Amino acid sequence: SPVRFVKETNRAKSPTRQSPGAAGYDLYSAYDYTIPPGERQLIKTDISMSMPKFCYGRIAPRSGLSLKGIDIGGGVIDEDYRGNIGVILINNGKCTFNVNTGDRIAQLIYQRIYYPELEEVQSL
Amino acid sequence: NSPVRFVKETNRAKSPTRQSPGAAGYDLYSAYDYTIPPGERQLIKTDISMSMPKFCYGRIAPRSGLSLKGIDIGGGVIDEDYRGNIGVILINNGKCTFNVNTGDRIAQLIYQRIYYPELEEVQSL
Amino acid sequence: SPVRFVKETNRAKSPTRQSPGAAGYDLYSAYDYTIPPGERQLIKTDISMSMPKFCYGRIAPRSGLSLKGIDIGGGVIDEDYRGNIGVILINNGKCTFNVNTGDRIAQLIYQRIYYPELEEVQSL
Ligand SMILES: O=c1ccn([C@H]2C[C@H](O)[C@@H](COP(=O)(O)OP(=O)(O)O)O2)c(=O)[nH]1
Ligand SMILES: O=c1ccn([C@H]2C[C@H](O)[C@@H](COP(=O)(O)OP(=O)(O)O)O2)c(=O)[nH]1
Ligand SMILES: O=c1ccn([C@H]2C[C@H](O)[C@@H](COP(=O)(O)OP(=O)(O)O)O2)c(=O)[nH]1
Ligand SMILES: [Cl-]
Ligand SMILES: [Mg+2]
Repeated sequence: SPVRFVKETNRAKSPTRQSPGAAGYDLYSAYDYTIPPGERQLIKTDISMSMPKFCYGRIAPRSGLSLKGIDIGGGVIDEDYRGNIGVILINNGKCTFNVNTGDRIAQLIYQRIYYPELEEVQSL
Repeated sequence: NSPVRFVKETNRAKSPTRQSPGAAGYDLYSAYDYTIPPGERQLIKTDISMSMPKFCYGRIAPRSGLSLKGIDIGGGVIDEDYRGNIGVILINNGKCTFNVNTGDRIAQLIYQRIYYPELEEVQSL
Repeated sequence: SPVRFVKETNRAKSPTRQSPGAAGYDLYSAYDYTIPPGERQLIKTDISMSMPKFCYGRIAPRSGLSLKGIDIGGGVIDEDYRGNIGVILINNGKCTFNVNTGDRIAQLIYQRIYYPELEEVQSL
């Protein structure tokens, strides 16, 4: 029951998985960007996916980048999202951060979730 | 399986809603009026408490639109046994003042499935 | 499956849950640290684990610390990570943040995940 994906352009890199115990799948920039210190930038992957059921894709940080002051904004890829998967990279470092086409920028993690019906009660 | 029971602590609370059947989270709304200056954070009251589902926690997750504006989320771990008012730590990492009005959607609650394994201390792995 | 864990030094403290309904197992600093405002620090726990299957450990924030402007960077502990677990504390407060050996600094949540196959298609 694979996750089907589409490359919007030929600049997209098929998300990679390196080991059996990796949390997710590597995501790559499809374009060149420059992020000044204290600013953030939406990074296009040019990948779209028909996501698994009862799951969401978490855009989660890479460890090396996190140590360089690069943090992740937003990051909730809904199961019903069929659009371009974007990575919001936040530069909380002191220097400019460059993003080149084909650079690893994040990992996508398919996180199992629950969809309960909610009902209001008088007390818990 | 069974419904998640919640309580509106005041008439200002708004029921957490999922925008679509393929949406990850349930909308959380501000129950009060706030101003958040740049470089600051604010505990936003939802006035909602809930009896959380088993083997799960509620993640307070960011909205995409607010994240692009510089609004990030602090904390965010709503324990299964938490019975108090759910609060949202909104961080203003934008350049300008961020206004929060009553009824504004500020975050999304994701019911994330988890494990509670027993931990055993060994000498080698 | 029980999670097997190792203390690298006697400075390490066993991760525990504060209650039967707590999401996270508390993580503690095994050393003294000082984090300036607007800076981050990788914190050693001196704890290694054989992580459970179809899971990753999320380094998640403590709530009181988050109110003080202490955030978590990185924080993805892969299922096949067998090394020292490090917490990246980001001091987004206005004053210096002190970490003393033994201080509770984060919580580890064992988050259930999916490892699906990926297949490229022309259209979803
Ligand atoms: O970092 C992110 C966050 C979200 N999305 C996508 C997936 C998600 O399903 C959609 C959310 O868009 P929206 O309709 O603007 O929702 P919101 O109300 O959260 O802004 O955008 C991304 O690609 N990257
Ligand atoms: O952003 C947050 C973070 C936490 N909490 C609530 C839910 C959670 O179950 C409780 C945790 O409180 P604690 O265990 O007393 O604090 P700490 O995390 O510092 O141990 O506070 C919120 O409402 N919003
Ligand atoms: O806050 C963190 C983040 C990561 N790691 C560990 C666990 C993870 O499995 C490993 C990943 O390191 P990497 O793969 O070498 O770095 P990157 O993610 O940049 O490829 O480092 C930590 O201990 N703490
Ligand atoms: Cl998460
Ligand atoms: Mg606690």
